[PDB]
Amino acid sequence: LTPGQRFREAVATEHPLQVVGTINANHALLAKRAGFKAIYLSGGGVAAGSLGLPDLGISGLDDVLTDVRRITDVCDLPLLVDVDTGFGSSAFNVARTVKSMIKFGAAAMHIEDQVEIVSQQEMVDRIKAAVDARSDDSFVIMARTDALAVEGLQAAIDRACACVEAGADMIFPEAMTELAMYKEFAAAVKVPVLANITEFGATPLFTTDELASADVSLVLYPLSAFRAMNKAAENVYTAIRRDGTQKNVIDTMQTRMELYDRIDYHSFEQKLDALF
Amino acid sequence: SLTPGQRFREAVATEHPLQVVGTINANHALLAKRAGFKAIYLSGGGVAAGSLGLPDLGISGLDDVLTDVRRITDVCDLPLLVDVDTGFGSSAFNVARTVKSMIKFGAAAMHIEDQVEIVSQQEMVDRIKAAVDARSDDSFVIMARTDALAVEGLQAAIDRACACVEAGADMIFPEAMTELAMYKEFAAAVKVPVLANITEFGATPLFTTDELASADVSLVLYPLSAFRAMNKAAENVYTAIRRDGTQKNVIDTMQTRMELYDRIDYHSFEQKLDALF
Amino acid sequence: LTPGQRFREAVATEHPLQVVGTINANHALLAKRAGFKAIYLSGGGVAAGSLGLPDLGISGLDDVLTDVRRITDVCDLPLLVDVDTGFGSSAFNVARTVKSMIKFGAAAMHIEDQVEIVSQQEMVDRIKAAVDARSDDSFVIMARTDALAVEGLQAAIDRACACVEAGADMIFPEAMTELAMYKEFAAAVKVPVLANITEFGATPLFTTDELASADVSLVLYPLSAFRAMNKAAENVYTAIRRDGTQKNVIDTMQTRMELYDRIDYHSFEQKLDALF
Amino acid sequence: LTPGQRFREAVATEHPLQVVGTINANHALLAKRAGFKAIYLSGGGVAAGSLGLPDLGISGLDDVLTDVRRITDVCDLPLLVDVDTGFGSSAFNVARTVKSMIKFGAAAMHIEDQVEIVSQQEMVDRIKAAVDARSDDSFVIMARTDALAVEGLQAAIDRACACVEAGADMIFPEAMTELAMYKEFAAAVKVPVLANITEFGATPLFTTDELASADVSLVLYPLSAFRAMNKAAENVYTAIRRDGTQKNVIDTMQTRMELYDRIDYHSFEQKLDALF
Ligand SMILES: [Mg+2]
Ligand SMILES: [Mg+2]
Ligand SMILES: [Mg+2]
Ligand SMILES: [Mg+2]
Repeated sequence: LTPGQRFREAVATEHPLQVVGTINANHALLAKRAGFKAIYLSGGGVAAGSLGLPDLGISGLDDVLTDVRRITDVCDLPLLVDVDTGFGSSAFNVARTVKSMIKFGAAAMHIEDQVEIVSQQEMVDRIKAAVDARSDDSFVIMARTDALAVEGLQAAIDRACACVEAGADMIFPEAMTELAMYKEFAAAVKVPVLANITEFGATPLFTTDELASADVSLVLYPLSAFRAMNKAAENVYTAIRRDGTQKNVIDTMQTRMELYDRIDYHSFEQKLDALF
Repeated sequence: SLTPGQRFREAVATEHPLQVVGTINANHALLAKRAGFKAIYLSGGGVAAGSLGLPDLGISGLDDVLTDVRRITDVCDLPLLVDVDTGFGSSAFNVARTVKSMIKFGAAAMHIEDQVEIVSQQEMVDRIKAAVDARSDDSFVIMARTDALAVEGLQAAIDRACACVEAGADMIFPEAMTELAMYKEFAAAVKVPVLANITEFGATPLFTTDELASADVSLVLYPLSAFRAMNKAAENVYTAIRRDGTQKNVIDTMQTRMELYDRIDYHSFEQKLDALF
Repeated sequence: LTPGQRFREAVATEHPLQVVGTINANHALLAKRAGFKAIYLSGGGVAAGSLGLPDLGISGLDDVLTDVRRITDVCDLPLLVDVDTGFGSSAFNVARTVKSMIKFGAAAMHIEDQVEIVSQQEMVDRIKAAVDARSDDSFVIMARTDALAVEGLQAAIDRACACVEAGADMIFPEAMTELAMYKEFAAAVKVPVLANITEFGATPLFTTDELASADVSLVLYPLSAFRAMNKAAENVYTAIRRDGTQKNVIDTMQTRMELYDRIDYHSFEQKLDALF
Repeated sequence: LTPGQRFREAVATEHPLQVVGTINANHALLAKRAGFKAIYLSGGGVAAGSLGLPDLGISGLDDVLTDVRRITDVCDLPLLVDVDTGFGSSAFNVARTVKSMIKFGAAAMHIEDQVEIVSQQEMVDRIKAAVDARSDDSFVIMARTDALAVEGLQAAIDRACACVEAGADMIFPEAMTELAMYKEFAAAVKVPVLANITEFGATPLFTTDELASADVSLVLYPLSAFRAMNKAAENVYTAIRRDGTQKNVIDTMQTRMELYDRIDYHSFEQKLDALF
């Protein structure tokens, strides 16, 4: 099965499909162990986590591809990738982004209508460029739109429907904060709709049962694990500096035995003995 | 201003012992700097297990490590000590490429070890000579890591360590040293700064900076401590989301958006544009 | 079709199949236009051409994979890649080499018995490692042996046969100076044999006709294009420094117009009209 | 000496300083052997040589940095690098480009006012962002303008003068074709002026004496060696396909002995015997 096929199979069998952000290869394997069928490479995560930069379009295609290759070399879960507006203003840049994502093992990408937004025609054209570039048609192109906050609900639908006619497989509407609005949007666009349930934003923490009731097909948790990981790391750094030892934070740590199980350390001995 | 190696030497000169914390990525390098550490570390076990999701069995290569060196040192000015395993290839040419690359990508220090079981004292000394000869900035620190204590005993470790120092090694990292009296004897004999590796769940006890200072240890390394806690916290988030169909029961464990914006200096970007424009 | 299927297809339908060294993406397009069915990434070429270094094992997996991705992103000819001894002494290292070459678009690789050579079992163990790692069985694993130089022709046949047993798809014996030796080697091993025909070596400059009558399946020209490129470049630099102008060497230059045709500049314009 | 100090020194001791295109690390060493004091990484050559792509802004920062690192790892001549418009539209992208070029060991970069061209103030903003990001003031920021061809000679001089006020160290006027105009321009802008003497374009093949008389401080041969290298390689591919052997083109090849001398093969044994 190709990555795109695994992504489409996951959307078809989980309602809605939980897609969890994985900041690195290690966390991709934790997400797999936890039972998730699909994982996410957050652009904000590549910026804030891998580069220690804010999410202001400083991160480019090479930075993201490094994290895509690391993740997909060890974890076979389908990876949805944030590619912002396509890493360059030209149809040729969007095309290079698509071909690179497919070669480095991504399952899907979302591309957004950020330049305020571009015209329905100009968003339609980024999608057409992406669909044309695609060498494996199972690879999923998800249109991300911030049209609800700028033009109103019907404009959001119109634009999403134009992206679908352009060959977008799924829709990611931004800044949508009522279940009743998701249900109307989902009926009007037809294709799978993703609900972005991040923390500390305008959206309520909608449950999978609530989103299922509103006919939402995907639920994304873009940075959740990253946020808990940073609080836990800061706690260790504070304690080592304050106490001159890690004695008082040992109880917060993954054990060496747990780490050896999560990266399948003993499968490597078991491979040596099978071959030789 | 100072070179990375100069900052590493100044840190060792002004902190007794110098706490050096593992930073799995650029974000955690900034957290360590905020916590007040003067030096940071790029664990090769952490590049393998964290960046690659692989065991620490020499699968990870120079290019995996250099990616993480460049990410960290592009945004964090703290001196970065880098695990380079045995130099990423058996040849003096391979050791030289590693050294010139670490320096070009902005590393302050590397440790290179005598693992294969250890190689002969002569082969370890040759590794150190190749590293020293390749060094283009003399301030860059070459730290010799030896497992000679476990394989051949204390006196053999001392002799191997002194031969590495005669070969130009700036600092020594003895592995498997489990008693304070052994640190004190070793430090008195080798003369150059000694690093104590205080990792968790191993045979080494969790010695405090006070204890290590009394044993005349110059550096204490906490190589995967933050990473270990990061992984348990991420696993607890994944488990809760899967079970509950929401992250409701793990919101309390999370760094806030406002906290994150503060730790990556989000508002310095607005203020840079104000200054230019 | 997969790159490996395309490479086996080429061996099967050209006798012997000519495989030319392509030092960069530009020269891979020139080789495709010149009508070749297969191309080659020389490890000596990555070293001397991409890194400006001697072929002394300084170049490693990431140097080669950069050149693989550059070539395979724009040229669809099956690419045979020189991977030395596997870029690390462990079966884990050989596994990561195989999996990365498949991922980054390579069609085949050769792996050799250099340490003087390793024992037959130690060479069998590399091949079993590579074969076990192969995600796509169409991907070609070519065993390269220097056993004829060290242990005589009967050893060379024996080692080759033991590599074929281990799942090596094709054999690359090193430096045969007589067609009779090649004819015997081909008949003993059964699987396709590769004749390395480099310049300024001990080997004669055998023709496709000669090697076809010795039952040789591939013929490699590893650095031919590169050696002519370097003399031409050196001639340009010498003239510019001597003359204070390039006037007297413009006659040896590919024109702008030819370059534009060789990198299909105008097809990028014909994509802008067909898409928008 | 830092790389930027080496470029600055070369400009003050050669009138005009010849700067030649080097497509790869091998050709940077050929340039050094030729006695050039400075070398150039063409953006068009990264695209056409390294990627086999047209020069339409498909190439990005990571493609360029790979070649910068390869060249500056073996060759100590100051490298001038083409960074297009800075690889992203924001001050932060330009700042990342500058810091990367300095870290990977580039001596200088040229950044251009292309979009048609941006406003004088938008170009000044690019230069201020690059100057502000510079950690090593010895690193040379050269402003490239196509103002002459859009707005005329006085416009181009005013723009070049505003870029100098913003900390631009040198100026690269595009599509300038009369020595008289070079001479006027050089007198007006005061800082060193580069003349781009590429083949098969509008500009005459002006000599170093001719450019010196016009008070031009640098002359660039951006792709000269690469054009010769492509024609040479193609001739090898055609001859191998037709003849079924490279025998009839051996005389156009750098010999093995010459290759080993140009990559200093024997300095590696001599390094070994000195060390151990
Ligand atoms: Mg994003
Ligand atoms: Mg280690
Ligand atoms: Mg080779
Ligand atoms: Mg250019």
